[PDB]
Amino acid sequence: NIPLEELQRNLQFHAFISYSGHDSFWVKNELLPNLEKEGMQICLHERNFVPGKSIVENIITCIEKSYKSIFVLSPNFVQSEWCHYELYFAHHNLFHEGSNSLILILLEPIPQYSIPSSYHKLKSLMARRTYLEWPKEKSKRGLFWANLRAAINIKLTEQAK
Repeated sequence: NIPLEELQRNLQFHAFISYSGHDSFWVKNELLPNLEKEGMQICLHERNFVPGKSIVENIITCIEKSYKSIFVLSPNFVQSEWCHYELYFAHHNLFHEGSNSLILILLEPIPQYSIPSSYHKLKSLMARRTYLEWPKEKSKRGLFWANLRAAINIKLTEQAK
């Protein structure tokens, strides 16, 4: 995968994984090992956190030090994790709509009723319909992982003009 060294900037991780503690068993047993077991460096604001910093600072710090950002979407993420971003993306611009920067993983479908109308950047991001979906068919996995590593190692888009 991407050789963090040979990269322009001095990034410390291939990706930052943002999830909800509720989805912990899957991240810890499915996502992380199928990613780390293959040489990648992931930041978890929990493991790679820093004492004496706000929650937002730890997050905004991992986004910066890692090539890509992965969001494990689910009702629990929307429920207990998305505010931080909706609030941030409000007075800041970091993840465009269509770029390569953000990877959205749809771990569990999210009913339209659990999405506070106030969550604009979330509905938007979702609108573009580009998230990877955790397959129900065990058979369709591996295809997910492939698309996932592909998503991480794909090259970032430029700044155009």
